[PDB]
Amino acid sequence: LPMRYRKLRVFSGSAVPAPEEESFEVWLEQATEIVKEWPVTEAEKKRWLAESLRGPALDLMHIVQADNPSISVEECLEAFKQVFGSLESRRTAQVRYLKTYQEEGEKVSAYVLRLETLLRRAVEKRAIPRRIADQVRLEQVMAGATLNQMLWCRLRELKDQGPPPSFLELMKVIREEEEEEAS
Amino acid sequence: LPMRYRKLRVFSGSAVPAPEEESFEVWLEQATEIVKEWPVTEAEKKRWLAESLRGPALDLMHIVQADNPSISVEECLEAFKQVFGSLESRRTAQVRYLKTYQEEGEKVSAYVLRLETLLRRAVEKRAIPRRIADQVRLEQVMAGATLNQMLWCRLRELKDQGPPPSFLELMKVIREEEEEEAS
Repeated sequence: LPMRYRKLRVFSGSAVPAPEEESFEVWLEQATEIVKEWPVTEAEKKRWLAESLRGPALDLMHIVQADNPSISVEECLEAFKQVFGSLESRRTAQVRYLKTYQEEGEKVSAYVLRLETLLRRAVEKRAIPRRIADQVRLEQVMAGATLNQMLWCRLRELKDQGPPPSFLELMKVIREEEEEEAS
Repeated sequence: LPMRYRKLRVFSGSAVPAPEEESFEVWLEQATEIVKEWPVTEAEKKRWLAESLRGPALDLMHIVQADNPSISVEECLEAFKQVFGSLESRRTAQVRYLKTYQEEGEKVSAYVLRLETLLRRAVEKRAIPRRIADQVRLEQVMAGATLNQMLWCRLRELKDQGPPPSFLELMKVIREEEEEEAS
């Protein structure tokens, strides 16, 4: 049998959130689900929507409704996106990707996962053409990582051995090299 | 009457040249002229070509000829390009442009000229699409320059007033703002 009901994800909109809160992009997934999918009455949608909000973000929702009583939940979410959503230039998406380097004590397979989230944003905002993202991924790994020289021998084969690797192919080759023998 | 004959441009190939020498890209203009245009005999071409070389660069020319006596001047310049020419990735052209900021005591019209040489290299090497170079120029000037706020008011009109400006249009608007009144 399906286990315990799952708690709502949550969001404050604060300049420094609590470590249990989500990104706006993820709270907006839960909110889009509640709006589009749930078989529920409007005031019960609105009480489930309201129950997820904290911080400053809870405080906007009342102001917007009082000034327009005809507001649907589909319209109220459009006001919520303007105040708490995100604005970022093409140049900022591009510069924020290319500046990313491996940290102290971070593993190479941890770095290559962290770096892949930034490459998707830069391809959405048309900063990088989708035609060349697999070449741009390999060039940035060899630029930013602290590769051991047996790993260096393999990545230099992938650079030359036909087309550039996919994400899961590159991630496999890295994992085979990360393992150490005990003493 | 046309004035005194003009001295040959010159090139050493050294890791630090004398301040009178040119870039390889400019010595190669003079060499391409001598090869393609001058109405001269081969050994006299080769003595004019040789007379322009110094440093290490003078020393290669003999080695290459001894190993292949059939070598034309058109073929000998192809060997010269391999040893002294330039190699640069797409990613290095892009990163070397976007990192460029105004210096201590440099004027804004001096900065916008210095920055335009780097934008041409990045469009040759296909790092930046030629379709968008006029937008990319204005975004980098507002990022890198130390604009006074009356200049800031005008560049923010150009950003919104239809298409982005050309090089000489932007250079005119900057020059009108740089001038000061005496006391």
